[PDB]
Amino acid sequence: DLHEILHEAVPLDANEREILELKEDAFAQRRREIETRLRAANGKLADAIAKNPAWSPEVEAATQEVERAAGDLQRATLVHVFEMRAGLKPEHRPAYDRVLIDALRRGSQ
Amino acid sequence: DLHEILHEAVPLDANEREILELKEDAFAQRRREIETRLRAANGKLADAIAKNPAWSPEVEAATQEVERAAGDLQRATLVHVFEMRAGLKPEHRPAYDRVLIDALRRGSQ
Ligand SMILES: [Cu+2]
Ligand SMILES: [Cu+2]
Repeated sequence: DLHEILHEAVPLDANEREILELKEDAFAQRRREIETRLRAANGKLADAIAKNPAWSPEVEAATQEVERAAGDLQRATLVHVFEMRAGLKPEHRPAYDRVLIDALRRGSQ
Repeated sequence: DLHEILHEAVPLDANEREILELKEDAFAQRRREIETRLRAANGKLADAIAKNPAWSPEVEAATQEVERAAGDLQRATLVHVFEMRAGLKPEHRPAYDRVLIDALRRGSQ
């Protein structure tokens, strides 16, 4: 999806890449953190259903963790897209904007 | 994905199949409704960003729609897997639960 689309279509120049390296790594770490909650939650679901295959309080709670984590990933990705944009050379923002707006437009049709 | 796995995944008698096809339609409609809301949000993000490439009131509201949709999808998938289970004769439930448990545990790694 959208992070990967931008990184591929619109690659950073050598200075942008050095400059954005800490932010790219912090995003990676954030993404891994959210994904680790979503997997833990899959674990809690396997565990619960092994004990009682039913829509139990454990399964309700775990589902709510999966919900949160899914939404959090989308917010964290969107804020990162803007963060990246800000570190680009002003001359590079138009292509990046096009690629972004097109990706969102695609996602609307 | 989880859906795709289960699906494969246990034999169905004619009567189970009939009902599980009804349930598949119902799940299809729900997935479409959430997709619609996600698409509508994505358009709004695209519109706002083309106008002003910053985190505006419009971006915020659309991002919250996207978050809720991403979560709704994941809840819907999990509800459906129980709904499918509810279509199976009692005797055939243990085998389904084994595949589901396995799936969720692989999903936790
Ligand atoms: Cu990035
Ligand atoms: Cu299904």
